[PDB]
Amino acid sequence: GLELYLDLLSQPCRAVYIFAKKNDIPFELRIVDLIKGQHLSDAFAQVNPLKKVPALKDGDFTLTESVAILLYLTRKYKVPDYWYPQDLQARARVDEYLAWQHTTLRRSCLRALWHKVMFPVFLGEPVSPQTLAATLAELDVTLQLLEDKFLQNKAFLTGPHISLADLVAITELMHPVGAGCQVFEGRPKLATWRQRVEAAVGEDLFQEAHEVILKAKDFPPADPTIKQKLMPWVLAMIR
Amino acid sequence: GLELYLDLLSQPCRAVYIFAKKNDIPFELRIVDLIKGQHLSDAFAQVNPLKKVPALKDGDFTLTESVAILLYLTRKYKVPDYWYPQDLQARARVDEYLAWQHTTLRRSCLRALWHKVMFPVFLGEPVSPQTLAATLAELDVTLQLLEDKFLQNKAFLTGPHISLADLVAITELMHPVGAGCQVFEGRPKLATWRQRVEAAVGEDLFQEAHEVILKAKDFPPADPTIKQKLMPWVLAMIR
Repeated sequence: GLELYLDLLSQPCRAVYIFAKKNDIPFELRIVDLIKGQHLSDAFAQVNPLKKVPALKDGDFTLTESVAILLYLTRKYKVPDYWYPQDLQARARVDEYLAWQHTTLRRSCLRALWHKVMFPVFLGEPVSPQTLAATLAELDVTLQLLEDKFLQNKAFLTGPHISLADLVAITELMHPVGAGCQVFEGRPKLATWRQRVEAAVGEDLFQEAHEVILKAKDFPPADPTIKQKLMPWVLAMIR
Repeated sequence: GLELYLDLLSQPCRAVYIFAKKNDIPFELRIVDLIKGQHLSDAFAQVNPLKKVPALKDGDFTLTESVAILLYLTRKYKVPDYWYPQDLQARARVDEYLAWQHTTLRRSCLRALWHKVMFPVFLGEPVSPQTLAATLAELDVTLQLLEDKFLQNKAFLTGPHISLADLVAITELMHPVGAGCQVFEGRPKLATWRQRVEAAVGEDLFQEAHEVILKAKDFPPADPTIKQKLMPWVLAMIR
């Protein structure tokens, strides 16, 4: 039937996983261990030639990109309208966030995890303090935008109920949280939003989805061969 | 009524312009001259605080992001369904391409134009040959992905008919074409696809839309006032 190729270390994977689980969508979970380079293997290259997760397989149909996967699952499984409302402007707000985040918040949250923790600790690659300072500053800018452009004075990013947008944003923000960054500290509007999102998703599910990213800082350092395999994947990922 | 804030120098703005004109969507065109720093003006900041184009205004409704604007116009104006097909897997292919391009082809095409032409010519800022070589090599890799992942031996990127995906892709590719890159030379499958796309869009409209980018190489160099204004925008954009 439906197979989802995921690693909960990955931000887009957590969004897909939460969404499928919350909506009781049946699927076979296929774990792709990123830390062990399983996405770079010949076996996975058969599933997804792009060598990235998440990937969906629905019979002979294969799909990549978390945004595409989320919208496909929304439509195919007739999930509640609140995820992607029928009103054209409400729907557009979800589309706008989903488009905006690719080059902004997704990038800043990823760079925060890698520059602060995963490079120096896991890959044994020191990061220059100038690079880390620029990364943390950029994260601050993107968090301010999250508040000023999207959330504003609303309960959620696009209106009074959770939507796909909130699911993508929250799993992004958990990346710097795993890195030990001061994300929700000093931002009470984001902190209260997080609690509302966790409630809407289910606290146990939210926690389950985030177990791996919260222990990333404690991964054993990669062997030379794994480091060699992963470097180009990491560098393309963050740019 | 509907207002579209656009500069045809911009890749996403061309996609939006072509889509609206092809579909005979009535709108008021508001030119925002990027090269004059108009997007950084106090006036435009009132339209779009993010200071980017394209932007859409429909009364009290404002919308950013080309992907969100294209989908909104598709829905509001009841355009022919081929642009965003009803079949769920076909629609998913359009979503997959639209998600993918943000961090890949969009970025390579932008960097190509800037490193090859707009920095040295317009901004009077030499680019090292090593930098340009890396940028053009990266464009080459991304064009191979476009062929291997999306087009393959199909007529169009997502199936037998044009969709929003092809419109976004072709407008992106015209950036390096304007820069004098060999995009379609050496790639016959892309060359034939380009002809099918121009035919589907309308050749007059296609040429009209690309007037500005095809003469970017002849832009008079920015004066010191304009250059100081634009530089931080430029740097953030190609990063």
